[PDB]
Amino acid sequence: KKVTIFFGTQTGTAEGFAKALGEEAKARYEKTRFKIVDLDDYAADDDEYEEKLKKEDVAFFFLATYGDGEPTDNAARFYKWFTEGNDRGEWLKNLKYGVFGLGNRQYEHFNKVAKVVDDILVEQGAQRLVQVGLGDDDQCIEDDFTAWREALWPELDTILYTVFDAQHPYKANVAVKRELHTPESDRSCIHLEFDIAGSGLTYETGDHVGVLCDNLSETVDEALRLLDMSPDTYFSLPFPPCNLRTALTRYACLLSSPKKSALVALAAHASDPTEAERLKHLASPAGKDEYSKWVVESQRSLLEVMAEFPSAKPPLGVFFAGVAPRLQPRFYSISSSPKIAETRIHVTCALVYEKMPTGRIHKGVCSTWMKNAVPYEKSENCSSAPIFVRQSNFKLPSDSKVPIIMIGPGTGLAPFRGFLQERLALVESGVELGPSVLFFGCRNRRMDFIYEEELQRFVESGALAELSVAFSREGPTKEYVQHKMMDKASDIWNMISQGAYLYVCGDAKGMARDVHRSLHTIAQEQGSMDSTKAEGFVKNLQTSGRYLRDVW
Ligand SMILES: Cc1cc2nc3c(=O)[nH]c(=O)nc-3n(C[C@H](O)[C@H](O)[C@H](O)COP(=O)(O)OP(=O)(O)OC[C@H]3O[C@@H](n4cnc5c(N)ncnc54)[C@H](O)[C@@H]3O)c2cc1C
Ligand SMILES: Cc1cc2nc3c(=O)[nH]c(=O)nc-3n(C[C@H](O)[C@H](O)[C@H](O)COP(=O)(O)O)c2cc1C
Repeated sequence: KKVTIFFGTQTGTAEGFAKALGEEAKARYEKTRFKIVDLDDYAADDDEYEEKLKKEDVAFFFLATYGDGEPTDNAARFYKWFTEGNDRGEWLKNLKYGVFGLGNRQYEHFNKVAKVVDDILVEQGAQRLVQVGLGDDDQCIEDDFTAWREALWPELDTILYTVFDAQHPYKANVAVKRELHTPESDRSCIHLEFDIAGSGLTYETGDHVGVLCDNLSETVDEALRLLDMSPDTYFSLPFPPCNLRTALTRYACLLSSPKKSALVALAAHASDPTEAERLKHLASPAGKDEYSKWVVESQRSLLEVMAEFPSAKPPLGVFFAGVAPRLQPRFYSISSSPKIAETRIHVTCALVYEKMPTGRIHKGVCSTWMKNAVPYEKSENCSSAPIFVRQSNFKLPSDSKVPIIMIGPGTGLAPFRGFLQERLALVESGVELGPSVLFFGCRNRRMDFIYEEELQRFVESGALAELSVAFSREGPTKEYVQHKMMDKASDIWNMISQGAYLYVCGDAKGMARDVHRSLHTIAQEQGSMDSTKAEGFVKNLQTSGRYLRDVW
């Protein structure tokens, strides 16, 4: 019998509990083999989650809930596969499980993520070993952990041609690199095309493309200063061996905020006892509000923190394990369709450039690379990058007559450009299209209306029926996609009634929530149902697979 322990965490508490449970369960049942898994590492795509989760015997889930009841970033992909378009009957009958939830009762959606995953698991056949844990952070979450653990043992005691992917990427030339905003814009959105002619690399409309990126050299220089060793230091340690400068450039996530366990790791190698104690304090329960404020809210990079604690000098083995997380690929919603762009993968990338609360100037590692990438046109020598394709569920209905409702302001437009290229190639070939509507949004006609002429052409060909555009900064007044949806509330409801698919893409924190509320509001007023029923209605659309979100 196996035991796998999954975690979804941001600051590291859920991960700490998962390590703790494993260590202690290994004491009790010294024969059975355990495994601690980050949910993002567990599977590359949905097909992989499926093939793996069925082979499970015992599984514990440590899920922390964030912003408006959503999953952490490292579990968002697992969460979407498991809770949306998720009607798969009882396929987990061989599974034994328990889920402890990391939450905070001060929030509207207390332990939402843990509750949702827990309910579905039993609905789909798996067997509860323990009731769902409901730890809240405004009280003592550790105390709820031990109670949950104590509840678990009684039941646990009597139970115990190439594939291109992130490890083998394809090296693609940058064929096209183009600013989508006008010169007047204070921001930037890059249109970029990767050349895949002859590669064997394949993609579908709505898939994602992963791009491997290096830290900027300014970032590496500073990390080199803090570690205080030569750039050419060779070391053991699981990425392939290289010098220190290379490791920092390619495998070290340096600009993210340190998890509590990273603070603990630094503290074990801090020379000054008051620095060791302060780091430990910041990692401890007593230092929780300090951690939340000084680290998480201020968005302090690892490099800032290490600078504040000059005596923390971790060995390279510790630094590349528990201090600096692995540098991740960045994913982009492919903004082309294979039927039009057969030999190129199109990308729509917003430049990340922001002043952090500390005054630190953050340049996005990947988007800054794309901003500076050299295309064929200017080329004597173009840029290139290692890429791979990841399948997703953000797909057009098989039946092109089914109505489609697309909501994507800003960069959220990306995969819809792919939706429209695909529909365009369909309609040029005789296939009939059903109704279509796109809610788009930007700041200003004279700055921000990306792909404006292509959108005109899509209306012009019948790939898209109507285009609605919301302008947030053209003068005194301010409109958003929420307001345009409300104006067309009746049309939207009628489309849902006729079986429409709903798609939302773009900003997760702001837009997606407001768009979500509007659907509930539309369902209540156009559907003549109270608030509770409409939430039932909207949730039904999600589990059915007719309300799809690609947000970040
Ligand atoms: C499924 C999916 C699809 C996506 N599709 C697109 C797309 O089509 N187009 C697009 O432009 N992007 C898309 N994204 C987002 C994209 O993958 C990248 O996150 C984005 O490009 C930023 O990458 P970066 O390396 O340039 O910036 P990063 O360096 O990764 O920075 C990202 C953000 O983190 C913030 N940040 C900086 N420091 C901290 C800190 N210490 N603590 C907390 N936060 C901090 C930054 O201000 C910044 O906003 C998608 C993401 C996902 C998951
Ligand atoms: C921005 C933010 C939003 C949060 N939102 C919720 C929430 O909606 N519901 C909830 O129960 N807890 C919420 N919490 C509480 C966290 O789940 C709690 O801090 C948790 O213990 C953190 O887990 P982690 O350290 O593994 O990331 C939120 C915390 C933060 C910082």
